[PDB]
Amino acid sequence: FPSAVTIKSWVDKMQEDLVTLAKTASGVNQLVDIYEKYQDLYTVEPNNARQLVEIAARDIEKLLSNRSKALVRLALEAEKVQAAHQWREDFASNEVVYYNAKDDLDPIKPVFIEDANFGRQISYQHAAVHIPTDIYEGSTIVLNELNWTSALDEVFKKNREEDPSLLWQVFGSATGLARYYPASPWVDIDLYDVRRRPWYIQGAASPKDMLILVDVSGSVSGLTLKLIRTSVSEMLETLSDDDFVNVASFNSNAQDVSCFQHLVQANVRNKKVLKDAVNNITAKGITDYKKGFSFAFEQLLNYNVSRANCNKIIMLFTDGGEERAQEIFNKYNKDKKVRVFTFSVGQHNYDRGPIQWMACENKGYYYEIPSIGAIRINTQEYLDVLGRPMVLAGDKAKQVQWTNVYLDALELGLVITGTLPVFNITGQFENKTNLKNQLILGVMGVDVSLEDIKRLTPRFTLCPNGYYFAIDPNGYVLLHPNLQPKNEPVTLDFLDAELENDIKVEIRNKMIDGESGEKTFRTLVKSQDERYIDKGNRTYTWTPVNGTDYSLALVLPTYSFYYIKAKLDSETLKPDNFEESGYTFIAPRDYCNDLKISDNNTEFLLNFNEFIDRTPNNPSCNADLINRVLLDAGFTNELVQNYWSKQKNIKGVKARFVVTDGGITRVYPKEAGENWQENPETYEDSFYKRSLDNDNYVFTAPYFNKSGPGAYESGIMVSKAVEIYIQGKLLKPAVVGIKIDVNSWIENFTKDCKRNSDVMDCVILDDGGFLLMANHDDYTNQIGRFFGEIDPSLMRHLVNISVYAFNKSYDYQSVCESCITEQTQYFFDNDSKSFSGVLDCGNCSRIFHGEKLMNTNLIFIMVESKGTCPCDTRLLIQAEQTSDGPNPCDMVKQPRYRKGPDVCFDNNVLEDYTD
Ligand SMILES: *[C@@H]1O[C@H](CO)[C@@H](O[C@@H]2O[C@H](CO)[C@@H](O)[C@H](O)[C@H]2NC(C)=O)[C@H](O)[C@H]1NC(C)=O
Ligand SMILES: *[C@@H]1O[C@H](CO)[C@@H](O)[C@H](O)[C@H]1NC(C)=O
Ligand SMILES: *[C@@H]1O[C@H](CO)[C@@H](O)[C@H](O)[C@H]1NC(C)=O
Ligand SMILES: *[C@@H]1O[C@H](CO)[C@@H](O)[C@H](O)[C@H]1NC(C)=O
Ligand SMILES: *[C@@H]1O[C@H](CO)[C@@H](O)[C@H](O)[C@H]1NC(C)=O
Repeated sequence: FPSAVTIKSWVDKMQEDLVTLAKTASGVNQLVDIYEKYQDLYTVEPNNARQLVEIAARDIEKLLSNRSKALVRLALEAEKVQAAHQWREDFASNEVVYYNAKDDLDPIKPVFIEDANFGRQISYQHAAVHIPTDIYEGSTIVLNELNWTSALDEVFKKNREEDPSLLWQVFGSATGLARYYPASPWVDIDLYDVRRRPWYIQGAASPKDMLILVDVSGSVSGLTLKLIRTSVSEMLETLSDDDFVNVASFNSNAQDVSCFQHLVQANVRNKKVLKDAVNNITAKGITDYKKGFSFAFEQLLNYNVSRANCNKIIMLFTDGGEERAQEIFNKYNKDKKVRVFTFSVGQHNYDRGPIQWMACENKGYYYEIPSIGAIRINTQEYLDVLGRPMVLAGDKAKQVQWTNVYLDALELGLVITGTLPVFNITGQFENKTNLKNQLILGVMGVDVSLEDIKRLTPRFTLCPNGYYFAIDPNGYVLLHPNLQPKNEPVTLDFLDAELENDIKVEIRNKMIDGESGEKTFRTLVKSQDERYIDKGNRTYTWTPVNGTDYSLALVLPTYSFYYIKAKLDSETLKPDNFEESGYTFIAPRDYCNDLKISDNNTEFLLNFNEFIDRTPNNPSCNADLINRVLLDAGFTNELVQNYWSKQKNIKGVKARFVVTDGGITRVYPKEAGENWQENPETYEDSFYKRSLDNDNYVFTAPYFNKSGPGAYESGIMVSKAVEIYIQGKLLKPAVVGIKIDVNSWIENFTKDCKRNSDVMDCVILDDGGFLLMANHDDYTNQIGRFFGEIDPSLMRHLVNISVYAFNKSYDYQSVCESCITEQTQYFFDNDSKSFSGVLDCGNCSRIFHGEKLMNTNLIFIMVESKGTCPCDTRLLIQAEQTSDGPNPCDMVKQPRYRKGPDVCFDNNVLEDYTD
């Protein structure tokens, strides 16, 4: 094995060659020199974090003022209209006419004029009614609703006309009947119950400490167990994240069905765990209600755990019996703080008297489930039963509640919904009320798209590493870069998108209560692509949103504290000029409302240049965005004309490129244009951000086993961010790039580590353990894969000796047959350039010396061949591994710190609760 000095000399020579070639061919010096030479065409302006967060908070509060005023208006007029309703029965003569969606033209037929802000056909003349497929059409229980909701369309018209930015307006009733205003055909045996939706549920009840008990007696084993499992699973589905639920089973003794021994939050992971636990249940023993309910009661009074002190409930899943257990209820529940809802599931002939008495005495309700199908309807009922204190609150239940981000029904994007319920309370001066008013007519809601929220968020004046994020008092994120749809509400915690520490949890527990401040901390950050980790200083500025429960914050790496502007060409952005200017891509952003994104990019180029070409004033068009993009295109053209033209063809350099802020890309030769595979949006490509954060050269490895050839003829991507100093103040405008022919690198790698023999291994890796160069001539075919997938022993020993530190993220968005993805990414932790040791699997030992490449992220390892002694502990894989995330059995006993809503309505003295 060669000496350490020889390996150091080889590393120095290789790193000098690579660095020099990348620097000379990419042309960082010329670009930065141009940027520092003009100082005229651009303006550097401060990006005030606290000011921006305040402006965004007030703006979003105003948009919520819009969408709450609309809702109070619609609800008030709904109450007024139904209050003075005849309840016409004989609708034979009075044929009511309405526009039913999802219908067919086989014997209203609107022209269906398509407008912006909606992807599909809309008609503002009429409103569209959605009814569940299972429920029946025109009858004595739907036609009345279809009549008295015919006056809601006027309010819809008025609301839209007074505010043209409204997205959607819906009203949900006790029998479905979603009447949504911008009448659009439905999806295209579709299942959608309006009452079975988070926005319906969150408005129709209060945050509840639900408990579940299941009758698991051996005598009722069979189909009843399956019905119980499916019913309780659908119950858990009904539970939102504002409620705490736990399931226990009792058979002469009560025990937890799962690893949880207390009330846990009803989030997706816990809900799945409870569902799986109940699905694993089996029936054995004799029933004893007393000890079951007792246990449920100290679980209710279990104040040692996290709870929303609000709306305590028991939900018993029984069949029938002759045991009322008066004394058990009397001992624990004398003031009657706990509701008890009991079920009679299955078809049997047991006595149901005590079962009904339990609900009757404890202010709960009793339900029967004779067969599959009635579970969906029966589940909605207890929520409306819980609304009795809420309906009797009067001028206190009038408070809109904003849902979390969830996918819209007609495929519009990420949206949240407002909620308000409608009552029949009327005539306060006489009070013929205190009646049927107990029940609600349903809930009505408006929608705001996350595109609308992000229109209030100007991200393009920041760096790609900066962004916005807002968090609700539960703890999840309302808006985040990593918040991406999968196709169910999307749920990302603040410490589930970013990387966890003590400072981030401290600030997520310091602004979730609704405080403000600033804090700069030194941590490690994550790249756009799930392959690399990085490190940098980020400052977080946060302020509460006074109008709502939300809390927004802003992030700034300490080089995007300032930004760039432009004070106050055509030939550059011409496809026919690509022969000399290179195959340009333009970033499909909202440059102008007149044009649209194309993704095509070629067409987008035609549209962009035809709009820019023709007076060029553009009276209804953006100003700063187009100005910056023009200036940046000028810069890219200047670079290509001055430097890249001089050396038309380099043996080792397959291509060159420069991506910038503004969205202009330049690949010098024509043939390399079709080799370009990445996103034209410069805020979306990973390497842009990675290079800005790393102060060294960044070698992006190509993908391995990717569809279509992209390794041999594409080359190796190298980058280095451009940093400028105007008046001693930092900014990171652009990054440059090169494609390195693999053949040239191979031929120059044979100068030391000669090939065609199996004696020693010479491989060059980067951050993340991706193979870039190898001598074996069979590893060089497979360039671009994770190095642990070919030599896992070496990577594991490298991890143990602490040259590669990894921490795993858990991303909950995946395509699987809502799996959790284990996101492993590696990086250098110990800033030690030299590393040596012996890799021994037993008697056989291999001497290795690993020396890092200076001013890059590459590592060269000089280890013996695998033929000397076989050793493979396990094939270590770095990819999106499908596996269970962190165990919730341990994270519920020390969960994330929550703040609950102070607004609750329960234990009302005026409450009737006759049933
Ligand atoms: C609030 O809603 C209920 C639901 O319809 C109304 O109950 C109806 O009351 C009328 C009174 O004449 C009866 O004719 C109907 O038969 C009732 N409905 C049902 C389903 O039986 C109630 O009247 C409403 N409250 C007010 C103040 O009108
Ligand atoms: C909110 O309401 C006002 C009053 O009509 C309206 O002009 C405004 O555009 C709405 N939206 C926002 C974001 O303020
Ligand atoms: C609803 O019923 C009333 C009778 O109270 C009738 O006059 C009215 O026209 C009906 N509405 C529609 C849309 O026809
Ligand atoms: C990130 O990696 C460091 C070093 O390996 C480790 O100390 C830290 O706990 C990791 N962070 C997370 C959130 O796992
Ligand atoms: C864009 O549309 C034009 C229309 O003629 C077509 O020629 C071109 O190939 C398209 N490019 C892409 C990438 O879709």
